[PDB]
Amino acid sequence: RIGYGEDSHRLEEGRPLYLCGLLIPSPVGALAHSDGDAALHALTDALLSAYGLGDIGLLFPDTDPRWRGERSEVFLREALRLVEARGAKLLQASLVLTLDRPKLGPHRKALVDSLSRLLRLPQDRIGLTFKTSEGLAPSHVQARAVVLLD
Amino acid sequence: RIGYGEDSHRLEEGRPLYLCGLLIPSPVGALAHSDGDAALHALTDALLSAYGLGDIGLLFPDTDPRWRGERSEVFLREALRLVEARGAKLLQASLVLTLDRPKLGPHRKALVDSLSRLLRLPQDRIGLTFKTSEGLAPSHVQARAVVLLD
Amino acid sequence: RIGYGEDSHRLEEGRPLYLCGLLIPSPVGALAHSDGDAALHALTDALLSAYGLGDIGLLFPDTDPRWRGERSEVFLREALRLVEARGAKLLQASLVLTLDRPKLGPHRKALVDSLSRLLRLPQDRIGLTFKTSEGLAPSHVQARAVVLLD
Repeated sequence: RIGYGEDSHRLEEGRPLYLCGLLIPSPVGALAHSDGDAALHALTDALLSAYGLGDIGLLFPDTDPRWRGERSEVFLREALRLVEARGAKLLQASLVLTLDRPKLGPHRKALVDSLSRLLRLPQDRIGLTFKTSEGLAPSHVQARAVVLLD
Repeated sequence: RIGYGEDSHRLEEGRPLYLCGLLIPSPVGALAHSDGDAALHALTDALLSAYGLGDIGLLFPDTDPRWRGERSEVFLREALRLVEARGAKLLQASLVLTLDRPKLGPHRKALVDSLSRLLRLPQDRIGLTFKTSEGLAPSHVQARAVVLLD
Repeated sequence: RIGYGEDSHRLEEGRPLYLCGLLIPSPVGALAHSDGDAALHALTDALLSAYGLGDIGLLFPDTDPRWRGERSEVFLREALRLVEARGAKLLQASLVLTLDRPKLGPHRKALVDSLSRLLRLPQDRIGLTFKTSEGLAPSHVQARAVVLLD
């Protein structure tokens, strides 16, 4: 099985930045009524998509008291739970984060370790890369993710 | 075998929106020489790409007189015709549709069914997720797709 | 094993365009401290991602005398070395190139031949499709790639 997910969030100055379940020091952060964790959102969508379960707007809306205000990791674990109940075993996750600031390189180890712990995958099965948009999207964080299961 | 494809079109008011082979209610439809069915196009390119066959610009360049107008379903099924002729069996398709308006929630089941129909795949092997552009691309519809075969 | 990678570079008028390791006659070329080869960069990242080796910003920075000034194909070959020393066997690459000008169609055979040579894959396992941004990104070249190994 395969899944593909994408997520993007406007960035505003002085908001906290969350990626891969972590708080990342940054002059900018997700402007939205989520934590705007683009990384986990794309990953979550990718998991749901692999089983035709819908997407995070459908399963985790802020109109539901279960899900409103929850950390994005909560959604991810939920999606993990759902596809495992259908037989899924997650084997690999590869994703790309695009944002003109801040620099994520110094946070590489922590981000990869977090995804490893939240996805329960070995580090060599976590494919994380960092890019800038070269000014094509200087006010947004974008994530695109592919997952492979059994 | 895997394939990856993308498509986008400018959106315009008073225009007809086709998505996944359906006519959808919106202020805007695609500004294209075709029906601008970004979902079907991305999927066609992903299929062609999985066998190195080219892309829709190549195989469907309108100048031929049996492409003018034609529905994008024609393109999709020809691509299906070609990979199966090369021994392929399509197993799964996972795509993301990006568009600020209109909202695709109310058309989700119909959209899946159609892809189920056209791709001759089971519901749980059609991974369709919907996203907004967050102001990055307010005037376009975007689709990106991955396919898995054999 | 699967890997997903992206790259995008600003296009400037008057600068040389390099795609898939080839010089492409064009009014625009990447404005980069590299050769701005979006195609090879996204492929390189996808390969590294498949083994969690990091990304080209990490492995091939211009801070490092061996990599500074080098053609992008040099990085791609090193990434192929790295994953093959981890036992990988590249099976397939599928990428999409997006740019508003120039037209890549007349160059398709050469670009595909370049990638089959560089990746050591037969042409039917090189999936290359060409798109414009429909005016969404008219000053950039964008590349997104999926790789499959073993």
